[PDB]
Amino acid sequence: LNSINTNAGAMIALQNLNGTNSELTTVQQRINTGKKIASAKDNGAIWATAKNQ
Amino acid sequence: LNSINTNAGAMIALQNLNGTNSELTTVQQRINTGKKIASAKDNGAIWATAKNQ
Repeated sequence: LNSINTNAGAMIALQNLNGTNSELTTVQQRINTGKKIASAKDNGAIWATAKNQ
Repeated sequence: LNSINTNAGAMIALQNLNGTNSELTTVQQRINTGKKIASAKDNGAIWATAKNQ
């Protein structure tokens, strides 16, 4: 299919790039705080345990 | 037959030329629109499915 209107391969490469940027942003946060769970979004149970403790 | 009032062979050649011209126009639409089904005139069911999707 030599489509002129649609290009699924660029879509696949873009979603893969977005996932790579997500992991890189996670590592950037993880280096900033120096903490594996910097907030409740990281994992709420151990986060609340650490807060009360 | 040498009938001066009529020439059926030119009529048949004109019919063939008209069919070749109509095929050239539909290919012209396929080239500029970039789609094999760009309107309801082409195929209405798949076109309506494409519009809804």
